[PDB]
Amino acid sequence: IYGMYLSVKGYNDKQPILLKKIIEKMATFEIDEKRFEIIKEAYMRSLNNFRAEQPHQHAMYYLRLLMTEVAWTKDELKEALDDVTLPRLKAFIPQLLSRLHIEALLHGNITKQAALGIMQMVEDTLIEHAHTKPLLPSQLVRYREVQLPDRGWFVYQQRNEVHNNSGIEIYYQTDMQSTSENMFLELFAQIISEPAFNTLRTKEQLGYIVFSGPRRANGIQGLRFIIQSEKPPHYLESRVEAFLITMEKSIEDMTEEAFQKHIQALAIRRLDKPKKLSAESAKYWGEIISQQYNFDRDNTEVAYLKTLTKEDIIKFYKEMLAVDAPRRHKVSVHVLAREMDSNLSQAPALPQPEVIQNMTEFKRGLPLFPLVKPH
Amino acid sequence: IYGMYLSVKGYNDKQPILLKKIIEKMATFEIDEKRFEIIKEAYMRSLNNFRAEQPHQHAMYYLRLLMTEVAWTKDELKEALDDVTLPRLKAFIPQLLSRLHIEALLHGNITKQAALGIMQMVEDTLIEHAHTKPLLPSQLVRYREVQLPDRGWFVYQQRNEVHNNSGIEIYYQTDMQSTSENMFLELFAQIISEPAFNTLRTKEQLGYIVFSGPRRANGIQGLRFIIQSEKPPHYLESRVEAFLITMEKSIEDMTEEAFQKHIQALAIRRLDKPKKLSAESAKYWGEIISQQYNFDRDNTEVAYLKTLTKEDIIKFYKEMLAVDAPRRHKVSVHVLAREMDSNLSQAPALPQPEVIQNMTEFKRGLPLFPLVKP
Repeated sequence: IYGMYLSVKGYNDKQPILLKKIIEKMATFEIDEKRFEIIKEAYMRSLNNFRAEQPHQHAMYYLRLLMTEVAWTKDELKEALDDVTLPRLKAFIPQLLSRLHIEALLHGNITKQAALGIMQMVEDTLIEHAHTKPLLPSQLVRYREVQLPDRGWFVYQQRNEVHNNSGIEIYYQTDMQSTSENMFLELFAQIISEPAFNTLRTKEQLGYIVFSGPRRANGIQGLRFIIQSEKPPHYLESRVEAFLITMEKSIEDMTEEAFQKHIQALAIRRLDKPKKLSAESAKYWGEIISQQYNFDRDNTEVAYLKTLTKEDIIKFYKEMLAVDAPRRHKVSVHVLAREMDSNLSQAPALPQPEVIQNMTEFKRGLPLFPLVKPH
Repeated sequence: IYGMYLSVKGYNDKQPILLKKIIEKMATFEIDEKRFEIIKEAYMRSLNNFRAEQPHQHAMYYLRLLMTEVAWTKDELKEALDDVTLPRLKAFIPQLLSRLHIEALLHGNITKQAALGIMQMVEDTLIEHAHTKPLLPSQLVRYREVQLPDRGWFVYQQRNEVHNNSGIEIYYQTDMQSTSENMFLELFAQIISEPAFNTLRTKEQLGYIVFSGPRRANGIQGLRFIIQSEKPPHYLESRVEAFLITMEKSIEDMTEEAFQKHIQALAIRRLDKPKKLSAESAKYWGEIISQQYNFDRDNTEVAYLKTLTKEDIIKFYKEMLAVDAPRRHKVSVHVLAREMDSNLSQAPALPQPEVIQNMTEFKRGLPLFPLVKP
């Protein structure tokens, strides 16, 4: 959504050669017509084939659409696809390349001089063949995430046309990333991690797919649940809310040490060393594309984690997650089975949800979060 | 910032003929090179000539940059101006016209059939000559306004290189437009309107230009002060703040009848009928471009206005404007004189402001308001 991504990996003996051919071809590309028609046809089919994705992929997709300032739907792209001609693409390519900014991570068995060399080879190739000039600092747009109002609940409902199963995703948006908000949310996810599998899947058989954990996008974060089931969504909702309350009660009732076990387990996971080159590359690249550049984040966050108490999580929960929390921000995506119509612990009363009819109106009527500050 | 604007006014006897020539030429324009070079050069100079504008024009301009999500500076435009060649423009024009949405207000001595006729003439001419197709509903971006944090004060400072006066603008952003917030702000502006001229100019002689009133942009609003002076900005700040306190005290102390006089006066001001065609057109166009479409807003708001009391305004002020207000949102633009360096009633102690070093960082680091619902 920001441009283009290129990654070359492997033995570096011949690596500058491959990279150089790619960039040369990138910047002077001439489209063969038969090939264009064929690949266009393939892309068209892949746009259509979305209706046959899994219910949970759908739920994630719609949540993505809902939460980003600007996001084009598969439908809009498909529709827009027919006005794509050979001339038009040929005209698009030089314009795309006329102004660029490049952010690169070069990591492995290479020297500083060789890195500078490679970088400068890329810059020079782009200048030579596409006449690229710099972009203005202010044109480096990042998109923000829709900021949900205190105490609101929104539902977005859609039908899966292929599968006779449902999917649900439930998102409790918390706030901007920072040391403490991150370890609170992560600790909570850690604590509820195994109880959720054992209750929601093994005992209650809510579905084959049952997932829970942190969601992070556009510098904001929160708690998400993804489930795929034969049972209808409103029931799934009620079971997740009941689970959440059982969980708060369980966190209140638990001893200091079980709590410290959760801390120690989250801690080892977070401080866990990359075991091969490309995993370390992945971590740093993650720090870079999000523009947070927090390369020492694991130690900071773990150090802070060890400081945390039962109290902290209890009040976090009371502020942000409980059904009557002063800052609850809940959005739910319901993907209905083709056919569905529109003992156990006690499910709490939920407010009347607001049903979202139109994404643009929904977005227009809400604030946007800041972007996260670098380091 | 949204595209292009066309207004044709006058006797309607021949108006569709002029209109048809304009749009047909719009959609089939062929650029003469000499003209391009000449006009480009003129534009370059006009971009440069901003440095010689008045200090208060500068202050308004920078506040505009600060408060809008997206805004290109005159400097950035100037820089970007050099990559404009004949080929690039020739290619740009058909592309600009390739996808459009048109919102029109036709108002005057014309029939519905004639309106549909004119609209359809425009559409067909554009289709014929520029191959225009419709824009997608989702591509109708409006820009939002930066939402300032509770209790903050930010200052942005710049120097005017030409004029040996300073200018300041102070903006107290309140919240989104709605009937009550609007009449609170408007009543307050109305009440403080003349005391401010008489105190800050006539008595204290802070400068020739002294202005106050509602600022409305991008569906958001607030209270603004604009001043141009020989006096240094920090002093202007302290004097405006002292004035605001004088005003609160004065509003507390005033009688029921004086209060109703202010109400009645705001009421008359708001209910003033446009006296000629183009003023009514301007009013409707204002209702349309903001996409609020509140055509009967004047009556709703005046009716509601008559209901308000001293108490309400005192607590509004206490909530949004006072120095220790829980929801103060203050931004200031300081334009220093070329030469300038970087009793009276009692000015309150003010906090240390946060100095904006770079507009983009400032914007990136704050939330954005919603757009107003239609």
